[PDB]
Amino acid sequence: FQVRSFEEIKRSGEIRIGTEGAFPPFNYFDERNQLTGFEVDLGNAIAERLGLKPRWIAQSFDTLLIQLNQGRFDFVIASHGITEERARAVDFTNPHYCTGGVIVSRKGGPRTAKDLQGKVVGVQVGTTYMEAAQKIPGIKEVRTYQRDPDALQDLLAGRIDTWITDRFVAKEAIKERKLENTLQVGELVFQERVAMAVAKGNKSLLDALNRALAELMQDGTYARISQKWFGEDVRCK
Ligand SMILES: NCCSC[C@H](N)C(=O)O
Repeated sequence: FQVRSFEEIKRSGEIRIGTEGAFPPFNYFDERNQLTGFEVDLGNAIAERLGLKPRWIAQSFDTLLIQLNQGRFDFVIASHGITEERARAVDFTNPHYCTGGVIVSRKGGPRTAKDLQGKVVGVQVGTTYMEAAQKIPGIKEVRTYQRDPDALQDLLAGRIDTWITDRFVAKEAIKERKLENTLQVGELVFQERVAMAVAKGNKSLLDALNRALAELMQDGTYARISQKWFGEDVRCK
């Protein structure tokens, strides 16, 4: 536990990276129990460009920014949307992708924010999806989940009417589980820029991560990794 500058991380030869591991296809443990996903490939490429061995630490999502500030990891890459409140708490890099939150229901279920009046909505705790659900008037209940996939299970089970989540995670879950005929993606409720985070005031590491990200976007690495995971370039445009 310590906030380490880039020079300090450099000499140790290793960088500790905090992530969640329950958010496919961004960061998740695969079927042979190895951490992977778009963010893991990116985090690895960044570490490699900076000459560092990555050490990944997977923790509950809602704990990540707090533990980062306590120095448990040097940076976090775990699909954090930039918000006013979070940007005070931690220092965000330039965004490593752009996305938005979407309504997903069973077929015939709610499609828009207006449709959610009198409805039960499922969201992951500590997320921008939760924050957004709290601002939509007339929702009967906002059920909170430790892990986003547990909200999807409850939607499939009929225990919630609607799951609010990331558009790429919704799209992939439907493909993966062959749910094209059971779920429908509704309105895009908000857009967000998603970024890596450093402990507040760690401007040394912040500069290094920004530099490596910009270098990956220029040299083709970012494109290759985005194409691998999404078949398209998901950078902020
Ligand atoms: N690894 C799980 C992260 S889900 C993050 C969501 N976009 C948010 O910004 O709250």
